[PDB]
Amino acid sequence: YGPDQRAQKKGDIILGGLFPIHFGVAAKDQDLKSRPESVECIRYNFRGFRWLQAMIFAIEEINSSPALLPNLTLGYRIFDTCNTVSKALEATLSFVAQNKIPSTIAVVGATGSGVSTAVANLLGLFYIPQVSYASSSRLLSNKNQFKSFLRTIPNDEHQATAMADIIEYFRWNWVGTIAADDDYGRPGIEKFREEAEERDICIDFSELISQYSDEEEIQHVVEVIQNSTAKVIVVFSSGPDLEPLIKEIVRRNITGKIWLASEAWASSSLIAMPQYFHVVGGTIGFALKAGQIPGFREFLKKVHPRKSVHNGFAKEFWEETFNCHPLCTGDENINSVETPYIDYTHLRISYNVYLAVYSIAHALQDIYTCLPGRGLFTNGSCADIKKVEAWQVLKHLRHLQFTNNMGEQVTFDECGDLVGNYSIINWHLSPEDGSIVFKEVGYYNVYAKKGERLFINEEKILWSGFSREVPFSNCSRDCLAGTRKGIIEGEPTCCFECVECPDGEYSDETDASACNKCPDDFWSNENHTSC
Amino acid sequence: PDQRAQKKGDIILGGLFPIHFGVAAKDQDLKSRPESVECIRYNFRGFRWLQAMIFAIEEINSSPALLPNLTLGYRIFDTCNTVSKALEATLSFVAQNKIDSPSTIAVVGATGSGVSTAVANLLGLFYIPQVSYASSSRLLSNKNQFKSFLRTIPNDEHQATAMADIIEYFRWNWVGTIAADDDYGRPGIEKFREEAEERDICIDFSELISQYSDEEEIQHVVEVIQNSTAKVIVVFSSGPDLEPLIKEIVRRNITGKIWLASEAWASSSLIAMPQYFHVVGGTIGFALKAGQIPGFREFLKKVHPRKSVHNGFAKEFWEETFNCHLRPLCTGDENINSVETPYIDYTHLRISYNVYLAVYSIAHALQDIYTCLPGRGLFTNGSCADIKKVEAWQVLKHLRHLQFTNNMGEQVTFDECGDLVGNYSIINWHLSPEDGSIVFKEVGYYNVYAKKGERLFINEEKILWSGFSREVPFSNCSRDCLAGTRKGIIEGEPTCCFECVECPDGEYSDETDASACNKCPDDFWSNENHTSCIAKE
Ligand SMILES: N[C@@H](Cc1c[nH]c2ccccc12)C(=O)O
Ligand SMILES: N[C@@H](Cc1c[nH]c2ccccc12)C(=O)O
Ligand SMILES: *[C@@H]1O[C@H](CO)[C@@H](O)[C@H](O)[C@H]1NC(C)=O
Ligand SMILES: *[C@@H]1O[C@H](CO)[C@@H](O)[C@H](O)[C@H]1NC(C)=O
Ligand SMILES: *[C@@H]1O[C@H](CO)[C@@H](O)[C@H](O)[C@H]1NC(C)=O
Ligand SMILES: *[C@@H]1O[C@H](CO)[C@@H](O)[C@H](O)[C@H]1NC(C)=O
Ligand SMILES: *[C@@H]1O[C@H](CO)[C@@H](O)[C@H](O)[C@H]1NC(C)=O
Ligand SMILES: [Ca+2]
Ligand SMILES: [Ca+2]
Ligand SMILES: [Ca+2]
Ligand SMILES: [Ca+2]
Ligand SMILES: [Ca+2]
Ligand SMILES: [Ca+2]
Ligand SMILES: [Ca+2]
Ligand SMILES: [Ca+2]
Repeated sequence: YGPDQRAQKKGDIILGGLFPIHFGVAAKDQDLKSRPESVECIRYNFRGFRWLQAMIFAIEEINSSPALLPNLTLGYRIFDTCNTVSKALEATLSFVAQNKIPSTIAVVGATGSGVSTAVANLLGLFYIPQVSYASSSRLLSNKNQFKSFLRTIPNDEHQATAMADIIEYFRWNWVGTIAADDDYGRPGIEKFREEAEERDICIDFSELISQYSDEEEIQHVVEVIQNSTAKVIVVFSSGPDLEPLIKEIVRRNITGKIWLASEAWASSSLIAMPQYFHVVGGTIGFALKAGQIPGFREFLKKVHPRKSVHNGFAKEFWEETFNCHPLCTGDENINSVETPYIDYTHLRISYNVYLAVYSIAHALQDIYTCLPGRGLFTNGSCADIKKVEAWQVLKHLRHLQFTNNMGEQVTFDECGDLVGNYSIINWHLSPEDGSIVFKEVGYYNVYAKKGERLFINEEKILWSGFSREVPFSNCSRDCLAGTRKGIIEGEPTCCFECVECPDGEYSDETDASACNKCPDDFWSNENHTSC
Repeated sequence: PDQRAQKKGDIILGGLFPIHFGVAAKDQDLKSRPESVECIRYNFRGFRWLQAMIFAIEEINSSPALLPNLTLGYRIFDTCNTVSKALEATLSFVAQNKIDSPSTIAVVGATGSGVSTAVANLLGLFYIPQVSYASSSRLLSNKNQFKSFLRTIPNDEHQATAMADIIEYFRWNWVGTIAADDDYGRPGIEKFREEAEERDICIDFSELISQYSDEEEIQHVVEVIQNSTAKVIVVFSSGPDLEPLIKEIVRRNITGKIWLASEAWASSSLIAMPQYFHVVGGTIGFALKAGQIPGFREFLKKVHPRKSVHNGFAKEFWEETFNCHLRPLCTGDENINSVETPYIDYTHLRISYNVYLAVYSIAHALQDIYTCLPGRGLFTNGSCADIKKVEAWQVLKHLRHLQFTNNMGEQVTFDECGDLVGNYSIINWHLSPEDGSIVFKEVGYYNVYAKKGERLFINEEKILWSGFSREVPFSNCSRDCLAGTRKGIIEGEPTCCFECVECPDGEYSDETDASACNKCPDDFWSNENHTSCIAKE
């Protein structure tokens, strides 16, 4: 059978699903004293449950549309990954059960690049297409490695360049970098490192973090941050991988810092806590272009613990949202409790889930509506939808082109990626609410020419959550007239000494490389300003 | 899989080896149902490592000292240096366990860190211990991720520091970096990057490569190398991942470069080719601690396709050695000594020794299973493991707490991260005068047990730079500032890149590579060359 907690529904064609319904697994690192029992998943993820719902909603919406996959039913087998490779693989082994009892023709998921890579290695083997709604690592664009992998989220390459463009914009040359020690944080900071050095930005420190980092490991990173004159900190990490570090920085009230948030934690409920505002206030981050899902918000509200014969996560959702089953009536209202399930402004990753399901639906439709000699298969033959195999769906998904329910053109490139713009958000505090509000202060247009991609409105930004002045984050303060830039041995190029000009020489303008000799008739003034 | 090395036993040890260097590099049309991909370049060294697992298993079996009561059986598969082929095989090892959604109690392998990580994710799930003889990535030290992973090869962390120590030694400040775009090359160069920056070494370029890189992808890297003033190139890659790049550099006869070889390619048959010597000559690389396995070289010669019934790779080995079929045909009367392949053409057993050591680690862990009596145990209430009903997780707790004495009388133990420390030998790529083949001369050593700064030993006299010159090459961004001049900033370029600005009148510079010029005392004035001061002004 496979895992106990699941969202299952029978159909003619089955779509697998992988969602982080829980943030992690139990802190039980067994001594292996006895036979190891299955680990239990711990922190409930309401946002993750909302994404699971977007898959079901889309599946039901397709099932109701008679012209899309006519006289056919889309079924599903959705599992909880708990943001862990092991739990995800347990589930993936169930999807591939038949391949070496209904077949899984395609899989939606996973979230974390580390989890999606592990799933892709196993699915790729059986040519089952995988459509991830959130895994953005550049490593997943390698089609020699990931033969059946596609995604409805852009690759992080431009996001890391956008970081370096923002730094170049506000004219900062002294930054620090923090990355989650996974297939997401590591390639993201590496691309950023490359782009910052192109734009002559010096990186003072480059540290690694994880959700399972020691008190010792966290201490070292906090010390590195404190012992650094760099105020700009670039962070390529997820919420769970960053939470241990942020908790400690909040505890020590380290307030100077101006955080540059990667898309994974820029909208994380684990970091966007009002208690952390003294530390995380005025964070500049990335958000994906938001999409529209009409009727979805209504569908979310219809969730009932008893009703969901199909959704086995509906009981646990009810229990966590109402500190329930104390006991539940079942007649409880979901508008009353404030959880990220309904407490959202824009559907971004949820939209990517919706878009992922529709990509598979449209790929299956192209097989179905195929005309004798216009097929993608041998001699121009068409596949039989009644006898459809996963590899056939993959062939179609590879260079799929379809029109969005918003009327927009959706296409996957040669690396199975979607290209998308980014919205730039700033972490403000709502005066009335008291909660962290994500104000859209700019955008990053990836279609624009290099140097014309970034748009920022400085006026909408609240530095450190309060300040209205762009902070200083250069290694050394600029050399004034009468002085020249001097090298500091062991320190990088944008760390300089301001050496006073020698007698007979002058420094007319600010940040001079050397002083100019006065013409033979004249001599330097009292402080070498000019002669 | 069809092609395997199987033998029944009481306890089965899984095996993963790169019998082939890669798979048919082709985009599946997907016009037709995808068939099993074809593995392509035969790996004789890989086959010799597979043999070290069988030899060790047979040596344990014959010997009464170890498990006289039990027979060690095996199920060995070819990975073809690919995640997919390795996972196909791993799915077979876990076949019995998988039913919850013939037991394999432990697995030997794989080689590539990318392959071992994929295998580890699947094995770790079922707590089947995995002992890799060659996967050296630091990423595999993470015990939250890799619960059942252990290795008989050290972690690359000190190897990358050793690179930076060698560069610091020869006083070079301008280098380039090349890494295989995998879980091996990437963390190795990243650690090197940290260490080089701590020793004030500037990296001009940082490029990525792969065995499946485009003609365009390779061309970009060769252009980057050519357009760079850096002569020292640090390469963290395997032979297969580096071969496409080296082939092109040889084709363009780019000879200036001085290569710093990662342990994976420092002894690679694919790179250590005599037609590449103009390019790869005088390469400074790393080799692990060697080992001798008595009777192994005679065991290697005993291979026949009809006789070796258990080894299904013998047929293909035979065919690729004598260039025959089982285009001319093979005779069961062919002699092994006649054909010269890397199977017998080896000098030291290093990775082969790690395979031998990996099998013995599992053997000694199982041996500690019988010797157990209630009280001497680690389980339940001091409980022990029933060697007749042994489960893989039981072998794993024993392997974690494993301490045993080696074939060379050395203590073998695993870290809390399943690692084992080891020193490195530093080799140099020389040419045999008579033979014309690439000889690996041991020019130094790296002692990991020594204090920081005292770990490296090198004999410059034994090194032949570029394969010929005895002069340590220049590889700094800018030539040193002589007396009379001071160091000046270059706005775009890093700190290693400086201008040598002439001292002003009334000032001088006593020393080479000065930050600023010193003012002469009032009685004196600047020298003709600004190197000192002369009296009367
Ligand atoms: N992009 C991240 C994961 C991620 C992106 N956005 C998110 C929002 C919430 C949770 C996780 C994410 C990765 O591929 O690893
Ligand atoms: N250490 C490399 C593989 C490797 C080391 N030595 C080798 C010799 C031959 C072939 C491969 C190797 C890795 O972890 O990926
Ligand atoms: C439509 O579906 C029903 C139920 O699955 C089936 O009985 C009928 O034969 C199908 N029609 C076609 C055209 O296949
Ligand atoms: C910081 O450095 C950049 C580049 O050197 C420069 O343009 C900027 O003006 C400096 N910052 C200040 C404080 O002026
Ligand atoms: C944190 O520091 C800031 C500035 O020093 C200050 O405004 C704030 O009140 C401090 N927080 C606490 C815990 O008082
Ligand atoms: C990206 O933004 C630009 C301008 O803001 C727009 O022209 C483009 O349509 C947007 N992205 C997409 C999905 O095309
Ligand atoms: C090169 O490298 C360092 C500077 O970082 C220095 O010790 C050495 O003397 C330099 N000079 C030359 C010409 O090698
Ligand atoms: Ca329908
Ligand atoms: Ca997930
Ligand atoms: Ca620069
Ligand atoms: Ca979150
Ligand atoms: Ca330095
Ligand atoms: Ca025996
Ligand atoms: Ca291998
Ligand atoms: Ca090799």
